[PDB]
Amino acid sequence: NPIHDRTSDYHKYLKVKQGDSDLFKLTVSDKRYIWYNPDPKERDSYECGEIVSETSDSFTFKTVDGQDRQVKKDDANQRNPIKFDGVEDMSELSYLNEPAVFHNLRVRYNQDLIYTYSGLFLVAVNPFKRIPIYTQEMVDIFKGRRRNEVAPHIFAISDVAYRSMLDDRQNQSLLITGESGAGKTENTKKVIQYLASVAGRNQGVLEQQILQANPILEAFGNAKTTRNNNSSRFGKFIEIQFNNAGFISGASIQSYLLEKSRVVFQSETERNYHIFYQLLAGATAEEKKALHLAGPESFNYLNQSGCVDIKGVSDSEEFKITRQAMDIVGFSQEEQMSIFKIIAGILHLGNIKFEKGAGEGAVLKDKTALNAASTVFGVNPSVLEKALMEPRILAGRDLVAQHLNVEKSSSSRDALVKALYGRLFLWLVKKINNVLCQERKAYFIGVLDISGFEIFKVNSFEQLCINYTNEKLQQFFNHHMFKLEQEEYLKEKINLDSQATIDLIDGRQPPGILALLDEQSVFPNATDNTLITKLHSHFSKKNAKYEEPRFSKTEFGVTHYAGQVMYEIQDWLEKNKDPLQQDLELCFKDSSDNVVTKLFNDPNIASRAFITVAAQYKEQLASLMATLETTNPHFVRCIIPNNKQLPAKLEDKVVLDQLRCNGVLEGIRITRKGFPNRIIYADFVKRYYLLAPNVPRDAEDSQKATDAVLKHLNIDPEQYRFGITKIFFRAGQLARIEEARE
Ligand SMILES: [Mg+2]
Repeated sequence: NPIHDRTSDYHKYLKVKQGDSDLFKLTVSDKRYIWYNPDPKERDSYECGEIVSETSDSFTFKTVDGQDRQVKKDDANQRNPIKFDGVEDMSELSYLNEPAVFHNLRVRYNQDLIYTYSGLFLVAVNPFKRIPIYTQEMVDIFKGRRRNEVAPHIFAISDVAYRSMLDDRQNQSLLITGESGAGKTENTKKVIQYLASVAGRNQGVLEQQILQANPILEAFGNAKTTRNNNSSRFGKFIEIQFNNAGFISGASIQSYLLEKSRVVFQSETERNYHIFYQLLAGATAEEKKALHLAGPESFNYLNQSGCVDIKGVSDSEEFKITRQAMDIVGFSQEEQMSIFKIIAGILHLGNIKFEKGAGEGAVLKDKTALNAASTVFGVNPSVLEKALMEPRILAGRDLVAQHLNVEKSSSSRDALVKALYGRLFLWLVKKINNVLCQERKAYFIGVLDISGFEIFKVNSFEQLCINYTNEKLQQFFNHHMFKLEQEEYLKEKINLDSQATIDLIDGRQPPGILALLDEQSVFPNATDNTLITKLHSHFSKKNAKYEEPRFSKTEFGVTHYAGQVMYEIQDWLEKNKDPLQQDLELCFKDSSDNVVTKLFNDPNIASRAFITVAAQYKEQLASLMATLETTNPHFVRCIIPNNKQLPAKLEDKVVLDQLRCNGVLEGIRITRKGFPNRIIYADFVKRYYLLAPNVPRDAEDSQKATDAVLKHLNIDPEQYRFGITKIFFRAGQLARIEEARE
């Protein structure tokens, strides 16, 4: 019994190590501390100062160096008594100021305890090393245990959700968000691993197919970035389907915002999508030859970042893994071949060199790349050729071929590549769903694995999109926390800005940012300047959450939940329409490839609806929210410990900033205001009995006993509330209590 076996790995890796004794006395201490900023400039950097004296309204303390400093009781960040160091839930803390929250998290992380609850949230901090807590034996310990009966773990919230589903006969959701590198994907895979074990059968085909879908999507959707070697370049909502009996019966995946741009360009040190590298590494000498493949260095779309390999990863071996997953899900070798051929053609398309200066219109002298690409796509090179540099364009009733220059030509080519790529991804997702997805499903548990708020040096359309989704999600949480808190107070018999940001973005009348973008999108000749001027015109000094910059002519600010975000408007018009020359659709529509034809002939893949990329985004987000609203949700906040991808380096600034953005500190702020500590009567007595010359450690009349102690200590009754089963304490009270003499 691992949970009770102090020698188990359960104990070792998931719990604060327990010694012989539990006795209150052990933690007795005379010292009182405060959390302060040694450098008022650096507000997330604190140090602990021992309070030396006080006055009626201030405290005086001793800094790190022996420097006396003084502070206002009302501004003091008291440090919780040592007993509170390491608790499994931040809600168990008596003083809930920020530094206190950070400290508890750090104490845990220093013992490699990466999971901690904060009220409704599970906080998960990437340790940047592999903790062996996800084995099958680990899976087994969580089975059917209540939140309160086992240590914090992704498995634990996954079991709670599964039991809630079976118990309440209600669909569930797990929202796993945070920064790139935080471990969202990793935890999402633990959730699926867990559910397939606790609810799978014949332990099975279905289960292996479900498990095998990820690997497929990661290869086409993930890439090495400067922040994560296996970054998810798309967001996802996975629906895990169960029958009335609680057995897994299916799955469906919805994908969002794939970064198609990466296909054609990658920043220094970054890589293109894994798959490109997998193919080249792993294709068979005979496959290479038939696909006209070479090394990556020979491909414009793969030889620009300087990086083509990932430390400790075998593209060849992963390829194996990827083809294997495909086999298992059920992709026919033929299908597999066309996939690779599409990957191939894309690489060929990127190798096309456009030349000019004949006229002012582009040409192709060498036609090797083109032929290469046409061959693999199964399209007519001459048609491809014309469609690239001489697309026929509607100007009046006049349908006329325009000779584009090398640039436009190049950009068009890039558009083609992006379309193929995104359409292929979409088709792979549908293919997967077909195999996995249930028409008739009884229940589901869905997992969202998407980033939280994004605030980079440069914020663009995709950033607004993701932050727009995050305002919606933060508002969902806030509505939820609010219902739950009330219920609680109710069961124990104890006595917005979101909307405004949301409206500025998605409002229809008056029109918000996306509506004005859609409007401009209809005018072929609109520009970045017309757009941004229109935005400023409607919101500058007119909408409280918008800000026109003092100098930049190309950006605008939005006050988000997480703070102000500055956006740059370049290419939004283009991003919004995501254009592709009709002649290009025509060309490929004739492909002789059984997969390619689908990318262009199926209106479900080839087209958005004519609705804009913003309108589609807004639509998909609303459906998503509609689905979530039907579930009982569970929130996991994944946090990166620093920006360097290193273990054992938990950076206060880095962390605190995330806690600020993701809603964890707000929640505590709100919680701290009422009765943050709610404890089961017996639990209380068991620990504090010895503070009153009355009480029996054990005692049927636990509430009475509680009242004994309280009374004995002369506690201010405004400080607590007797609930039906727990005693409710205001912030700080419990700390003073812990501090009482036996
Ligand atoms: Mg990820």
